[PDB]
Amino acid sequence: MNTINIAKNDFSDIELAAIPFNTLADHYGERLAREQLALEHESYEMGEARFRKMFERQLKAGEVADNAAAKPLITTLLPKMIARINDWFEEVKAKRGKRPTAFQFLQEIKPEAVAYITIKTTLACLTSADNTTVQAVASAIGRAIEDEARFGRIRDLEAKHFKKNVEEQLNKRVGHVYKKAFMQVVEADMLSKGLLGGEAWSSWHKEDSIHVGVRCIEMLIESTGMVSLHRQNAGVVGQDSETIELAPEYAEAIATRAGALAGISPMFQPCVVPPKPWTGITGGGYWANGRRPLALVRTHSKKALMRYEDVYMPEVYKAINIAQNTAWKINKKVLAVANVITKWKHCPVEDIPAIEALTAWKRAAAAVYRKDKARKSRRISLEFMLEQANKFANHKAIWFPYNMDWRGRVYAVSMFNPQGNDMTKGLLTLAKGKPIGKEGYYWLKIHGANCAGVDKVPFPERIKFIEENHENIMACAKSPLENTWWAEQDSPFCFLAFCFEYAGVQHHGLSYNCSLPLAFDGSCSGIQHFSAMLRDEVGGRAVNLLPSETVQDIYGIVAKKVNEILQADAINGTDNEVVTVTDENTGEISEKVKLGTKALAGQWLAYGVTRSVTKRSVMTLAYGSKEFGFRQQVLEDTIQPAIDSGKGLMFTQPNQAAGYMAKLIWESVSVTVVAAVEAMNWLKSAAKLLAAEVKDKKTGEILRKRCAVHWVTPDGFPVWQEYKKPIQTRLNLMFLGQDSEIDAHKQESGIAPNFVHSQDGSHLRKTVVWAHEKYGIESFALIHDSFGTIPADAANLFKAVRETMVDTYESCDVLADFYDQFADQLHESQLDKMPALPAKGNLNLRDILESDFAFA
DNA sequence: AATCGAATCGCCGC
RNA sequence: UGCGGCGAU
DNA sequence: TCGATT
Ligand SMILES: O=P(O)(O)OP(=O)(O)OP(=O)(O)OC[C@H]1O[C@@H](n2cnc3c(-c4cccs4)ccnc32)[C@H](O)[C@@H]1O
Ligand SMILES: [Mg+2]
Repeated sequence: MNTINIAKNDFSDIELAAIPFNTLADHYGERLAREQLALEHESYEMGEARFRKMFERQLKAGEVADNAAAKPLITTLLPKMIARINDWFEEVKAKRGKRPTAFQFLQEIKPEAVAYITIKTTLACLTSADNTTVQAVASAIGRAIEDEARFGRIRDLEAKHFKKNVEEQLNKRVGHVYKKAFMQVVEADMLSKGLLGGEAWSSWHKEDSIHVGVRCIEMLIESTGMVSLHRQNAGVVGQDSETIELAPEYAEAIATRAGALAGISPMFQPCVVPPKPWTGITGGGYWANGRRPLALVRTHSKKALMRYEDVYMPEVYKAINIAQNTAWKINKKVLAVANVITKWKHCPVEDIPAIEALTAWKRAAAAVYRKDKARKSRRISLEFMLEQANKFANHKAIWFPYNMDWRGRVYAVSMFNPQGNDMTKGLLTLAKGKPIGKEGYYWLKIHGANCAGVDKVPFPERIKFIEENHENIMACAKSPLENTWWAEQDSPFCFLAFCFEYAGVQHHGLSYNCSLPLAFDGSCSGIQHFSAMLRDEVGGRAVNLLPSETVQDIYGIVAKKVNEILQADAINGTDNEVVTVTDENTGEISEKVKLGTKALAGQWLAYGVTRSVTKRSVMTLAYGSKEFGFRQQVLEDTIQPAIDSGKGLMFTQPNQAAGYMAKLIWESVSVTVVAAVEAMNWLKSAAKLLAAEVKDKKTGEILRKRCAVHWVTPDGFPVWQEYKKPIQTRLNLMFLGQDSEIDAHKQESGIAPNFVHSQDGSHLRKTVVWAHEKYGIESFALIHDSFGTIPADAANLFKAVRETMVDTYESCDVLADFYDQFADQLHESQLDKMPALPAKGNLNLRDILESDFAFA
């Protein structure tokens, strides 16, 4: 209940410690040392305040058991509670005579749930309610017990399949009362169908709700010493009451843990000196010896991190330190614009003045509810980014530490960082610029065209777009508030940043010093990498790996292929037929028309199929999506928005149209990018064979335990895949739910997306070192697929990102290297089942050097 | 037989 | 952890 | 749709 302040004797260490001060004062001076270490002192200070504010509000709301400081307390006490409730059940059954009142109520709820609801509600009542009476907390236990018994029978009983239809809207409800009002209208709806056996709940009375709680409190006192019984004015019939007090030893446990956790989570701020170079696993980035040291790899387990101690990966270490050394500064010009517009609009860009009815009304209401929370969540992120940009505005330069995820993608550590949204990217620019020159001016206009959404057109048409709109750009630069043209663009704040740089070149000529980050973003890198490994000519051209006519739109190509089979099916497709299907719950066979492919093609041609229908399906292919996943997508992306808007009259049966759409998209994407589909199948089959435990059926004994998946990337960064699952988990309807084996399903669902994400991270890192050593590039803007630098270095980074990818896949067969990692661990019975390596195609990688639109 | 499930990271909230 | 929402890729 | 889990 009362937590020590860490800052008084412990946060003072990081400012006074001589070794962190000296090692950083040696590099950059004593005065910057006191500023940087005070900034990190503030970083832990605001983080401590975040934990205390959350804990105080959780204490008031009764959600203290949901806080992480109470969690290890719950883990130890609660096995004792389930055994004590299970032992008392057998005691009463052995005893003759009438049962206690609480006995019949207790059996309706699962034994481990009885354990939970008592502890949390006793914690909730002892930390917030100000009433320590036994009677008041027993009724709170029993009322929450009657909740899980009455509405948990929907989840447990013959509605479990139907509960899978009501669970997500229950999860979308925020607050226990809102989750309650939804469960009441659900329960009445199901009773109208006889789904609960027609048995309506008889509400427990107030005397019954106390008896379940009283038996539950004293059963916690028998099992655990958490909670202690006291009597006041005993022997007086008018004033005899019993109170309940939380045990002091358990109070100090959560208080020490809450204090320990508060010093462990700091709010990461940018660095006013260049960040600490990484020499090992830990201690990089920020300079102080803090309570939470930065890890080079963000891992879930410490053991997965300590696997990185011995690996010699010098090129990985060099690339992270080069990215850290990139000097950034706040764009003051766009900050002046952003500081005034956000006062007037909740979102600066959202609203600019410019020239089944039962179910559809619920869906419209759910959109307004989702839009309302989306608005408040979007705004609070904006106010933090603006206050960070205002805080570091006056500094001549700021820096961002970098580390990596377990796949090797590199991320900035500060909460305000250049891998953020458009406004945050707009507020940030590089600090060390050079005179722009003719070539830099060319790429500055190309970057300006990309910010406007003119990325689908060749480079000369991008230049002509800028020069045609020359007067609009200078009008926006001179007065951004008077001309809202820049805000109507695809990347508005980043476009406004281009406008200021474009105006300065017009004012100061080609000698103008420009430090804007000019971003080159790969089109679809997962397919781009996959087509490079297996030499896919057709797939590579679709993702602009080949020098092409125009920019190749893979979404348009798939939509074009879809429209080919659509027109073929409208002529020679199947006719409609009548099929019989039954709901399992209703148990009644009904006859409905199954539309043939000729009718479904006519529906889709009437709607008009463009790249928008095929867009989301192509992106999710690298994440493992297939035909079934596309059906949900095209229903919610295209069919349902059409239906609500007055269109969708062609989609008489929307699920049959969506499934037909999903089949056509999958047939189109599989023949467009064949190496992508083939490679993710081969990786999935590999993780399949390793993640199985191989037992002979007769002996029932393992011949090969469950095996993780490990590969090393061309950079030299090792990566293991170690998806593990807990054995037991427990979930309540109105209350929050709270070694181990390998999750075989997660190993396959993740192997292909993580392998290709590990491939782009190496390519990003190898690009960074190649651009820094072969060319003179010192400033890098990196977002996974995006490569940014100053305009004077833009042409060289254009070459370096191509040169690294050609040099990588000409030197390494990463799939063959992947095979040599796991071939020894394969069981002998699994060897015949393994698919062979996919066949290499006729693609020449040297054409990537001549490809304009790969960008990567 | 019956059933189940169709990428990573960060912030905020419960 | 889980769930809700936001953002990045 | 589609094979793997349970
Ligand atoms: O609209 P078009 O311009 O015509 O076509 P696209 O340029 O291809 O798409 P767009 O919407 O404009 O945003 C593209 C820009 O944001 C990045 N980006 C946006 N969304 C994603 C996603 C997914 C979102 C939902 C499921 S997965 C996954 C990886 N990267 C993404 C892109 O990496 C690019 O940088
Ligand atoms: Mg776009």
